[PDB]
Amino acid sequence: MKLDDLNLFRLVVENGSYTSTSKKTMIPVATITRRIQALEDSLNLRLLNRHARKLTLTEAGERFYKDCSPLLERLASMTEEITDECRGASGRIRISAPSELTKRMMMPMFNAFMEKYPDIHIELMMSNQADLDPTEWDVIFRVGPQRDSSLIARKIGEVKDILVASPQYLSSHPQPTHAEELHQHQLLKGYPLLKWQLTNSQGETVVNSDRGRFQASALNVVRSACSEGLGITLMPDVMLREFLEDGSLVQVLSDWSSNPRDIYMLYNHKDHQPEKVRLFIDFVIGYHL
Amino acid sequence: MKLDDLNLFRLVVENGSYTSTSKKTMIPVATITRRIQALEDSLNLRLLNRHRKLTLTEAGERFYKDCSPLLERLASMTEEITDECRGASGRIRISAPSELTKRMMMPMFNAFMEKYPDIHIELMMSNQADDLDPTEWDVIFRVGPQRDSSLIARKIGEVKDILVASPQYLSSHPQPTHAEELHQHQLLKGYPLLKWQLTNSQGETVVNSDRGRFQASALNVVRSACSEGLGITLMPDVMLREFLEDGSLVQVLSDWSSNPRDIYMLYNHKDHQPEKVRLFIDFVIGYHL
Amino acid sequence: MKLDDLNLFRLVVENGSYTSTSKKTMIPVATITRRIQALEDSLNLRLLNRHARKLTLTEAGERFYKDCSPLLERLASMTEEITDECRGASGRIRISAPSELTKRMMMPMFNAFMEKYPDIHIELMMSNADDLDPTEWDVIFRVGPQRDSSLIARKIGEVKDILVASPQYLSSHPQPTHAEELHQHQLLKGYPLLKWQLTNSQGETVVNSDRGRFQASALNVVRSACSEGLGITLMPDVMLREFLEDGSLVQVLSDWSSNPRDIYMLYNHKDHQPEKVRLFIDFVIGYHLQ
Amino acid sequence: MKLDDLNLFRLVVENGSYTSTSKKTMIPVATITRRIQALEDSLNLRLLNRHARKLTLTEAGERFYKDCSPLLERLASMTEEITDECRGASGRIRISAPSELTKRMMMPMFNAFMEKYPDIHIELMMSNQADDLDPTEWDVIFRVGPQRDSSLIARKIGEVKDILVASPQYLSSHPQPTHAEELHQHQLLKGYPLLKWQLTNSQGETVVNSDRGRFQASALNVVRSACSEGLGITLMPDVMLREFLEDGSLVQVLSDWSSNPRDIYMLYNHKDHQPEKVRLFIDFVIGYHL
Repeated sequence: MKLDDLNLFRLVVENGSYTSTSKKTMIPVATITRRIQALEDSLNLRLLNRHARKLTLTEAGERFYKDCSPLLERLASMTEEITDECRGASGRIRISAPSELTKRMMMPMFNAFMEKYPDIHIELMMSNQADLDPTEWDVIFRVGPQRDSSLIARKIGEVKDILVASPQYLSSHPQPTHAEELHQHQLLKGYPLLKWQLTNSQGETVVNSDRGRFQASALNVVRSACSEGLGITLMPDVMLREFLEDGSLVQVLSDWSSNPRDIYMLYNHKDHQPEKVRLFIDFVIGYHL
Repeated sequence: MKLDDLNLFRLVVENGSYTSTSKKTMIPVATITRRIQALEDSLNLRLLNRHRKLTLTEAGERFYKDCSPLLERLASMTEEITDECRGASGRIRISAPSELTKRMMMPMFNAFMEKYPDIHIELMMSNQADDLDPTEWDVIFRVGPQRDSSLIARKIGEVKDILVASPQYLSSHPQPTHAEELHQHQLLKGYPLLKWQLTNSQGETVVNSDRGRFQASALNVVRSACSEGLGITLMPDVMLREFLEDGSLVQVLSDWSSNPRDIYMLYNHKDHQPEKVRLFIDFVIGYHL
Repeated sequence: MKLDDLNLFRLVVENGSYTSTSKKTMIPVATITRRIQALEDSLNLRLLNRHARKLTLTEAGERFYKDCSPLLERLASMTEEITDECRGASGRIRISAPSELTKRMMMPMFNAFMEKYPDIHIELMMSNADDLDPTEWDVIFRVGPQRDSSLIARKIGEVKDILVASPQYLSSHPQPTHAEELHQHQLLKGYPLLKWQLTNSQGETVVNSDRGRFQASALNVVRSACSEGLGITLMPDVMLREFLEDGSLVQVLSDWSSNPRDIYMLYNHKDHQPEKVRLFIDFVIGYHLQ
Repeated sequence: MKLDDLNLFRLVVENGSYTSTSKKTMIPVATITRRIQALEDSLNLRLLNRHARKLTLTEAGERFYKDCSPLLERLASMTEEITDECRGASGRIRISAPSELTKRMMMPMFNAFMEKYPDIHIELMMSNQADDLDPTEWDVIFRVGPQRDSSLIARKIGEVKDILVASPQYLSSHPQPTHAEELHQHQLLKGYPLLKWQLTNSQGETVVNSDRGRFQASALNVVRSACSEGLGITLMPDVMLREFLEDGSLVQVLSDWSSNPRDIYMLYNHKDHQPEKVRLFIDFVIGYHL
């Protein structure tokens, strides 16, 4: 009344806010705003209290969400169950990937898939660590060690993290020969490489947990700070090729190795996988890197 | 999905055809066509043959088998909730100032409840909010503004704080002429009236900050102490009506006034307000004092 | 600095709100805002984050509280136990009491005390559960058990709760002849008497947890509603006495009885204890009430 | 309280007289006399014989000084110690900035700041939803669009124009759109927050595109790469595009159709009530402007 406005209302409640819902459903905030307002205007009832930060349900809001959500869910669930069996070389694949590395590793592959399959659309959702329920997703990309899960997992690669510094910084601060000396250096750390675990040739492991001169939630900005000679950082070698090439960044502590992090493609057990998802999985497999 | 289109597909299967369904729903046949077509588009699946007796495809039979029952419960369920939620009967949550309510609000509340025996009231009282979160209340009564929300604010009354004492106290204690002489008297003070800021006829403003012989977190007990001739207090005019009229308490320093305090009513626009709350709001508005 | 401003800052933090601190310190929210602002202006540092109704502590705030709080506490405790021994029998007694029954029951006694001991002043706070720092109070009155704590406890009375309604109401609603029939009546309930537990002489107990036609956080406004013939309520007999007297309210199901609620006086053990506090305790123990 | 009068009392004892205390603290002799008496009146006790003409403490006086003065002393040393650390030009600061724009628009500045101040460390967090964050967790907040109002001081540091781009290769097989309305016939690549496209021409006509793109992402970056791969048209900040137009990997289309420009704000509490640590950052940004 309308059912889809009511179902959009359900989504808003589960994601906590309009912006959060927009990011997860890929629906513009302006459209969510409008449809929720239309619903309230049809009911003559305010379902949500909007004053930030927290969105809260009115008495009517609680009543609708409590009673109607279960059925709405079973409906969306039952529909998917049918569309998953039917067809087809068309549709939209919903993908979750780690915020970092997707740009330089995944996108080339994703772009290639959309070229081979112009009728298959992609909704890419990137969240760092993501911690998220697998069932709201067609395919999941994770980095590093995992645990059941029990989803179908396949190693599609691995990333090697190395320590680097600009020559400008190194001329000022003589480079360390032991990982323990890092405490005497300006360190630059970006998520999720905040806790450095390094092992050398003698089987000696040192763990650096310093907060660093510069700590960021993403690695690109840290990489930048490093180029400007603000200290030493730990970064995926794949992000360093260009700078190692031109020598603006140089590797340090080469005897000290950080354990390579495996790249995984995860997906749900179905026995009935939609053609769109089957096509995607097999494409990623045959793809290199 | 849309769900409303899936629901339309249901009514169509029930009624027997577009025209049949168009007559019962007043939905233009061409509309039903467009919307059923957009549904088959989203699914990339043909649900029924639009070519003359309408027949459901294997996918059509599937969708109607599983979804129709849920669509139906949901349809009646949403009907029931709205009927109750915007109905006149039901419980109402109200916040009012403690200590001033019994004398001012209760007659208004009692009258309301008598007029509307099916509307029930839950009344929380506080001297401290102000602070409390509005999303938990249908209507809020407070002293002074605001501060500051989207809540519609209506000034429905005012209180005038006056100084009183018993004939007995004034027998052994010479009545004060100037408010500065309050320093030589036994003062009875109660929250929220602790800092006495008194202005007289000539514009002279004196402030009494003395802790006072007796201090309570509520005025009503400070009132009894005053009747026992224990000293002078500052209290709302309405709480003193009878005692002033029976002689128990006599007013002093009548020319020394504090700033009047307005009583406001707070609520969200009646537009999207349940009939329960609308009736209470209007009743209060149509009420004297 | 001022040091009193700092101490107030501490008091605010420990309560975790401006409003809360206002009713607890007998200082208006406005004066509190003024002084906290003064403190931050003299420091040129922001201690609290206010705009957010949560009221958080900033880096500087966290630091000032952590390091100065212990000294402030010891200081306030020290100047207390110095003016305790050197002074007397004058001074102020901080008293905690229930909002429910104080006015009707304690005030006559409290008034009599202040009349007998003019130089002894009283700071009285009615409790909603603080809950509940004993060392902040000179004397504490509560209703019911137990708690129990390390406090010294004297039972000084009790209250019996009865069911009443106006003749007007009973005229159109014949009084109930069994506790169970309350489910069929308009009920008016006030804190802390929302859950009615009634017992007859035959051992039978019935519990009424109905939300009620009218539910309030205090009993006085409920009494008012009951007088307008709005229904049946459960209330301390001491608050109903003169209304039973004039027949404006009438008891029903005296057949059934609610558990009497004990009234206690609680105080921290100390020797020799401040003279002002001995006088009060002694006065109460020998005082005639219900 | 008043702790400050008690503290003044302490000073007097240590100085030996009102006048030597006035000379020390610059507080007028009449003021000292008035505040000491005011203290004595709140205690109803005498601490001093000011007429003695030679410092003489009462029994209460000796008691208060001996037990309290040491506490006051540590309190003064401590508040001075703490305000000294908050006025230090070092320490860590928490900064929040926009997901996509920080790298392009603000990192050069942050880098420059850290070079200038090696003892000030930066904790940087990027997010898409500037309204969903708690301002009390951050020293400085950079965000797109005006602040969901708070007590923060706001400062516009820049802005971004969102333009439409495609790769030359995409245009090889897809003739360029000459009207924003023709976008429905093209492949669109969209990324939050730019999902609903609202475009206005030089005549004030506004067209809105809410189509679901063949590719949609939670961030604009990966959208750019898809555009470079020739997968369609996208709407993106010019600051994220300029260098790709310049290297020839992208071209602008429908340039006469402008999108509502978005301002970059810098939010902070109050430069005065801020620890030197954070004030140096705010002033650095303000004058930078290089």
